[PDB]
Amino acid sequence: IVGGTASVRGEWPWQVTLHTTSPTQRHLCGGSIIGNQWILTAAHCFYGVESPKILRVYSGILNQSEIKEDTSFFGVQEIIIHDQYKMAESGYDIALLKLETTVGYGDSQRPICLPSKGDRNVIYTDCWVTGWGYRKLRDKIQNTLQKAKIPLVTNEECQKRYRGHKITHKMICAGYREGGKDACKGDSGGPLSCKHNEVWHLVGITSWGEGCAQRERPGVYTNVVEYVDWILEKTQAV
Ligand SMILES: COC(=O)Nc1ccc(-c2[nH]c([C@H](Cc3ccccc3)NC(=O)CCc3cc(Cl)ccc3-n3cnnn3)nc2Cl)cc1
Repeated sequence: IVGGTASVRGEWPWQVTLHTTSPTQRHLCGGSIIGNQWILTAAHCFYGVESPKILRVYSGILNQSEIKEDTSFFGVQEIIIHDQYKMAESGYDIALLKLETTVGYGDSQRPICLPSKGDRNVIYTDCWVTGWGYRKLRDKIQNTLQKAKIPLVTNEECQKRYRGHKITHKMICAGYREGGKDACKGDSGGPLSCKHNEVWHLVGITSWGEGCAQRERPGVYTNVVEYVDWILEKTQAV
């Protein structure tokens, strides 16, 4: 996160850190708890990931230093990538992790509500991007989960900012015209959380951008509302 500040423990209890074990253990991507055995994240995070056996999901984490070999985690039973996904820049940048065991909800780990189909017409004015990602293009993973409040940008305005790309309605953009606050390397797959009527909703999934927090380059997010039926298809399978 560029231009963000330290989160307070328990502030974003749906935020997870997805680690890879191969070749060595490290943070890979962000994710959000959406159900007791479900993590919603970005499809691009799994480039070259050949098995869910190398993945570890850590919930209830503020600082990466809380993670040692004796720290409990959730194993991943299955990686579900949207079957239309080719690359982040073309959309369908969404994946589900089905956990081997059930998350016990509490003040440190709980789910974020998915947006409602009716909420496609609501205007979100209180949106935040969170993660352990870089504070600039050449940096390192941060110990403390960072947060940054970012304004949502219309599809028309985002398309003007990305000439040569096709910004679809399955993407949602966020950023200040002057830059300064955005997601960066290591934040992808994490949430873009918006508060509306005292309830937080998972509005976006950190996906892609041209550099980090650059002037007139909003961050591009998977527009979660456009995938509610796909999420329910995969999570509510009979
Ligand atoms: C010790 O552990 C580590 O150092 N772990 C570590 C884990 C992941 C990364 C990392 N993550 C990303 C991954 C893409 C990816 C995933 C998984 C594997 C490989 C690539 N991108 C991101 O997190 C941010 C993409 C992005 C979104 C938005 Cl909304 C706005 C701007 C951008 N950026 C553009 N240019 N940079 N950031 N790029 C890098 Cl580099 C870097 C370091």
